Amino acid sequence: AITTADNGNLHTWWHDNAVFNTTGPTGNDEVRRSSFYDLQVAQENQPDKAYDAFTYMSIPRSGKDKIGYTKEDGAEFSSQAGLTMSWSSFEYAKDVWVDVSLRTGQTITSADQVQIRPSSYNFEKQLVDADTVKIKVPYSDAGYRFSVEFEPQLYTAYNDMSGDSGKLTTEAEGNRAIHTEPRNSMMIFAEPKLRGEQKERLVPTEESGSIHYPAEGEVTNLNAVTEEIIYFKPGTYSMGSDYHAVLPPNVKWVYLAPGAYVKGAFRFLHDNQSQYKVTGYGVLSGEQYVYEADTNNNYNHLSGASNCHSSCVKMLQFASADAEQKLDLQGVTVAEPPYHSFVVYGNEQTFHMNVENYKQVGSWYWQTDGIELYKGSTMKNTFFNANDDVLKMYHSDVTIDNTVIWKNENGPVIQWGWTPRNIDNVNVTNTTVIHNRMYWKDVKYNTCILNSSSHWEDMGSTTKADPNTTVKNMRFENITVEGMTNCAIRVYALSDTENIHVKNLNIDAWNGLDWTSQVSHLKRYTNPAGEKVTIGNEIPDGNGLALENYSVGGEVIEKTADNWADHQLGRIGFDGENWNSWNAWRT
Repeated sequence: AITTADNGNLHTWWHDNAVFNTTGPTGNDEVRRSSFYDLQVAQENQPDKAYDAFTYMSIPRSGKDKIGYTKEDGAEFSSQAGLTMSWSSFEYAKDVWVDVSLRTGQTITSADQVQIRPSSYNFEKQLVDADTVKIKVPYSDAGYRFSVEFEPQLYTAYNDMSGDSGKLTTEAEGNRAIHTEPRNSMMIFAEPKLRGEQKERLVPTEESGSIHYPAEGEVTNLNAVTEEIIYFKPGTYSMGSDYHAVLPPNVKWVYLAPGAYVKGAFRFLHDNQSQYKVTGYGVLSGEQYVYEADTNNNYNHLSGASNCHSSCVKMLQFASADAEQKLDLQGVTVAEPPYHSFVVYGNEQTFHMNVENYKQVGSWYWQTDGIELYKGSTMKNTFFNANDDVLKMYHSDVTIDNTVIWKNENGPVIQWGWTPRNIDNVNVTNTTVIHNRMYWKDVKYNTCILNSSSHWEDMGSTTKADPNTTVKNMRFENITVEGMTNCAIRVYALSDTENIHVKNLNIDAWNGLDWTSQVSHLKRYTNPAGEKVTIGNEIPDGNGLALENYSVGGEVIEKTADNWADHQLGRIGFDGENWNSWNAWRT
C-alpha cells in the first residue's frame, strides 16, 4: 500500500494515473513511472516510518518515432542503447534516510556497489538487502540533487571511430571507451521544505492576487485567463502536441505544486510586469512536442528553413521591456524539452533572474540548451541534464553556485562563444559534471568542459571576430569532472579576452580517444580586415587565461612541471603566439 508524507518536515507524493512504459509515449492523462527504481523516505530519527515518493522516468523521444523528419536529432545513441533517466523529488526539513530499491531482479553484494555522484557527497550508506540501499541525506537549506548508481546498471559508451567523428555504441571490441554511467539513471532531488518568508515568496496564496486553478486534464485555455496567478494543484495536466500557453499580460506567476505534472510549455508574451515568477516543486514536461516543434509550422517539425532559433517551442520564454524587471525561477523540474529550455528576448540588460532549486532532466535531443542567465542574475542549487551548451555565459554580472551537471554528447559544458560578446564580472563556483558523453574523434570547435566556440554563421572561418568587443573578468572555481572526459578547454576568441580564471578544474581521467582529439586550444581570431583580437598578458600581469590547480587523475598540470603540452597529461595545445597569455600552476 502506497503511503505518502505530508507533515511539517517531509512531503512526498504519488500519481494514481502512473503507468509503466519503456516503449512509447504515455497517454495524455498518464505519468510515466520508473521501471527500474523504487524510493521511500523516513525522517532519520523515525526510520520505521518510511513514506513512498514517486519516481518519474523520461525516455528518449518519449519512445516516439521521428514524425515528419529522418535527419539525426541527437537522441540516436540514447534511444538505441536503451538509456532512461528516472528521478524522484521530495521536500524535507530534517535529515532523512532514503531507501532505494532496484526493481530489475539484479542484486548487489554491498553498499559500495551503490555509488553517489557527486562523489564529494560522502553520504552514509547501509545495505538493507541484496536489492536495497539506505542513504542518509542530511538537511541543507540548499537541498541535494544527486545520482544513485547501482553497479549492475553501469554500462560503458564507446566511440566506434567510424568516419570523421565516430559514433557512439555499446560494443567494446576494437572501440574507444568514452564514459561509464548507469544505463537507467536515478536522480534524487531532496529539496528544502519552504517556510516563513521563503514560502511567502515562492508559494502563492489568495492574498498574492487573483488565482486561476486549472482542472486536471486538457489545459488549452490558458491564453484567455484573466487572473494574475495560474496555480497547478497536484495532478496531471496536458497542453497537447499542438499548443503551448502564450500568457496574457495579467499573468505574473505560474505555480506548479509538488505533485503537479504539466505536459506543456509557457511563454510570457508581454513585458509589462515588474516581477515574474515561475515557482514550485512540480514538473513541466515537453514530452508531447516533436523535436524542433515549430510554431511557424502548426507545431509540426521544422520545415523549409535553416533554423528555428526564435520560432521553435521553448519550455520557458519571457519578454524584457526597457524597464528593470525581475524573474524568480524556483523549484520546477523541466523534463524532455523539444528545443532550448529558456530564453528572454528584448532588453537583455534589464531582466534580472533569481534561479534556485531548478532542474532539467531528459534532455535527449540536440539543441536542449541549459540556461542563459541575463545580466545581473544569480543561480544556485541546480541540476542540469543537457545535450547542448549547458551554461550559456553570455552576460555581465552573473553568479552561479552549486550546479550538478549530467552532460550528454553534444556541445561543451560552459559556453561563452558563438559570437563576439561584451562580458564583465562572471563568477561560477562549485560545478560538478558527474557524467558526460563528449566523444568526438575530430577536433570540434564546440566541445570540452569550457568553450568559446567559433562563430555560428561559419564555424570554420577565422575572420568572424570583433576586436572592439571584450570578454573579461570571468572566474570559474571548482569544476569537478567525474570519470572520463574528452578535453578541458577550447577558446576560439571572437573578442578581446582578459582575466579568465579557472581554479580547481579537476578531471578524473581522459577517455580512450587519441590524444590529438583531447587537445585544449587558445586561438585569436580576426575581423574581416585581419585585425586580431587580443588575449591579455598573464605572465606576469595575470590578465590572460589562468589555470590554477588544473588537474588530471589527481596530478596538477604546471607550465614548469613538463606535464602540460598536447602530448602530455595536460593536453594543452594553445597557440605558441599566446605563450605569455596563459599560465598553469599549483597553488
